[PDB]
Amino acid sequence: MGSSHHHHHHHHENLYFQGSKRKIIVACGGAVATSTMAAEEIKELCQSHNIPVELIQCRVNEIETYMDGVHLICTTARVDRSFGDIPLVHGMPFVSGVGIEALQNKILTILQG
Repeated sequence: MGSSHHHHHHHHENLYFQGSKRKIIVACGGAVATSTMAAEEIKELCQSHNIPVELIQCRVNEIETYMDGVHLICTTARVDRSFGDIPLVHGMPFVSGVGIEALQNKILTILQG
């Protein structure tokens, strides 16, 4: 009927959306409200302006290993950011839970260019 083709059962395939555009990493630890705050915050923001991206989380020593296709890195003061051009940043004020509002504006300003 066409030399093996067209599946009636089901085309259970796996899409590769591990790119989109940019990929960021978050390094802190486990879950102490701080992590859930950033993830949710960065997610809501990324979607607020419809910015397709993939947010990944990692420990203090994982971003380097998973640094295959990361466009931005977020470490809580640990890395040196002096190797190559790893676009990482420290959310010191973001963790404060008070300086996020003001900082957020700054992040978006540069994020848009």
